[PDB]
Amino acid sequence: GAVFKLMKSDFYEREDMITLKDIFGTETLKRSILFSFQYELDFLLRQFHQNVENITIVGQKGTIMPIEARAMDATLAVILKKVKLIEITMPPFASHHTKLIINFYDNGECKIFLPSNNFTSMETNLPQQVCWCSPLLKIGKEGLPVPFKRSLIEYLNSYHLKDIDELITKSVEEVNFAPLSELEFVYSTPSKFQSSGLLSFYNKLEKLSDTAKHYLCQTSSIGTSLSRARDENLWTHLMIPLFTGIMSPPILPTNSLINEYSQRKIKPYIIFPTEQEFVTSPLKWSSSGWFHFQYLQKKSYYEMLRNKFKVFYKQDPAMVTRRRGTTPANSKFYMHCATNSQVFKELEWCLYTSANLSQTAWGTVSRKPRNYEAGVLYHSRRLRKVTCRTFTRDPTHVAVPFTLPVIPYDLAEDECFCL
Repeated sequence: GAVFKLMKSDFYEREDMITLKDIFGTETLKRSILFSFQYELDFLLRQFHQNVENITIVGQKGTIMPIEARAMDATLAVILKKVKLIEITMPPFASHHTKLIINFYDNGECKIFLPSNNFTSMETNLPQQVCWCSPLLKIGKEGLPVPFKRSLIEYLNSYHLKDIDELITKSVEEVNFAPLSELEFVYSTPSKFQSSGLLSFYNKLEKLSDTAKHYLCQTSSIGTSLSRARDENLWTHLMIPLFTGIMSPPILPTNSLINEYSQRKIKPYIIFPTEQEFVTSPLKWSSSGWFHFQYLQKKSYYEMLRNKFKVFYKQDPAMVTRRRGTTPANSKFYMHCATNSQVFKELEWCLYTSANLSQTAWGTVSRKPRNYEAGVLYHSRRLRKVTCRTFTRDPTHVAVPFTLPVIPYDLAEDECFCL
């Protein structure tokens, strides 16, 4: 089946888990198609076996670091010749944020990964990272259309590039996606012709169709207010109101929402590292550069989230491993759990994605995303409940690198880490 793994780090695992070497190092690998936000080529290319025939790399212009002559050697020179580069030029303040790997093997087998790390050394090793691994797929004719496959193809088409159409999309077409018939592929694209992001994910949740209602986000970037005049958070003021039916598409005052949350027993959660969690990380502030929440200029927005919604959660310090401590994770997850401690072990749905909690990644009801983003959605009604566990205790549908349970910020002491 599909499986979530925790990425091994050179620092945290000194002498299940995955590495880039287990993904790219296998002698039966014929071809990889890579999508990422940054590529350190001498680090990535060292991961591959000498048997590989083609490496196709889709990335944003300026984010593909060439190897300097002084770093070249005999091995890399050979592998470098097998790289085909597809460079996307993006508008300002937009990102090719998707991370995706499509491998093709000798037998005609295909495997897909969503890693949470970009292909650089520091990113692979410092913050915690995960990797979603698809089941094994086979080149073969297919019968029934598989939603995951179909949304993957829309996503590729939305780049509108000849090289993607010919070099990637046609090879993906040949793959039978039946082993993935339960899952959905959810994405953002800046393409104006293809809907995507929040609006599309909302419609898809509506279509897939008393209790306490838990909506948890784990994200390495928290965007600023949706409006300049008022304090409006994407999770608490737009996403959660939409998913619960508090608002329909044709934004409420804060006080109305707080009351609606009491009354409907909606419990919002954002997992984001405190200031103090770096103290108890084994590389201390080494992983902190990846955690973006810039709230000092608009302090009331933060206060609102921290004190009125009480939205912030942190790791359970008593459950983390010694070797990883409270090192925060650069994965992104969005999940919903209905109850009526054990919260989040059985889910209504869970999205694992490259998308951060920002308007540029998601869009809004009326704005389109600016980024490319991709992820995989597990929905109860598509399977009977989605099962989830924490890697800190290490067979469930999902595994997450934060503790379960997560613990509310202590309002007397904890502050979101502010870079």
